[PDB]
Amino acid sequence: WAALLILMVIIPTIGGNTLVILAVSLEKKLQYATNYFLMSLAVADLLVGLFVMPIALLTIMFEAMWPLPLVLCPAWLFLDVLFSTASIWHLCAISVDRYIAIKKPSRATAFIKITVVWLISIGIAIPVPIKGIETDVDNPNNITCVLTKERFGDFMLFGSLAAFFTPLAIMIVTYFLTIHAASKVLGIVFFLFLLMWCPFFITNITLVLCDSCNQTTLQMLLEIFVWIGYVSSGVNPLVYTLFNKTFRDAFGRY
Ligand SMILES: CCN(CC)C(=O)[C@@H]1C=C2c3cccc4[nH]cc(c34)C[C@H]2N(C)C1
Ligand SMILES: *[C@@H]1O[C@H](CO)[C@@H](O)[C@H](O)[C@H]1NC(C)=O
Repeated sequence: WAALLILMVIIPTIGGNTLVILAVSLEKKLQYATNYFLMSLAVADLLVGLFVMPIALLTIMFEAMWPLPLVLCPAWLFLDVLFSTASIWHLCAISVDRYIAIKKPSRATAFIKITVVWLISIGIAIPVPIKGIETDVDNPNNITCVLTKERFGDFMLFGSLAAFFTPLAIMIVTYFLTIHAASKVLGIVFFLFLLMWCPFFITNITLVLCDSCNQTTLQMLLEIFVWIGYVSSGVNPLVYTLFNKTFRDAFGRY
């Protein structure tokens, strides 16, 4: 069925990230500090594909029924917010980097940047576990693990504003600023991949701010769009790494 095709699309997500990290770790001619930041995208996307996606596939297979203990329901959601957000902000840093380069003419700076990005992601993700889910029964086989509008109403709005629209505005500004000052074929196409997450957040804000909209109608659209988001997140690092020819030569070696 569709599950086989979905699994055949998940396998590349694990494959590409491990290929990228193997390319970085194996060779020494690609050891410049800017690749250390790409390592963060590689590991984040690898973790997403390894953990989040299979749970979603089983949630599709077993109809809205949790196949795991109750305690795991919040934690999974926490991870679903921790890694995905961590991806998006990373892209923003790349834009900033290019800006600095355009106005330019060490390892510590890269480590500081990575740490700051990850702390921002943790801060955004940490509201979820502390305020847990609410259910009428204690049996995991009778419940559905979905964030509700009533329990999380302000969190969804502010998390969508912080995680998506702020970095989006930052890059929209920095692109024009760079143009008012290799850089074109890459940035234009590598930032349009972000667009593939916009429909999820637009629909989420619509659900937050509409009191006369059919919730059931919007829920199916959200479920459809979330998978497109995962596809974009998984495909971005391979698309980036294939641009260089040294990476293409290295990949075939092992
Ligand atoms: C289809 C249902 N699911 C999965 C259970 C979601 O809607 C997830 C909810 C997310 C979410 C909500 C609210 C704020 C947010 N910031 C960052 C994310 C986020 C990530 C985002 N993940 C990717 C999908
Ligand atoms: C609730 O879980 C029990 C498990 O014993 C199952 O038999 C029952 O059909 C479930 N109720 C539903 C799915 O409405």
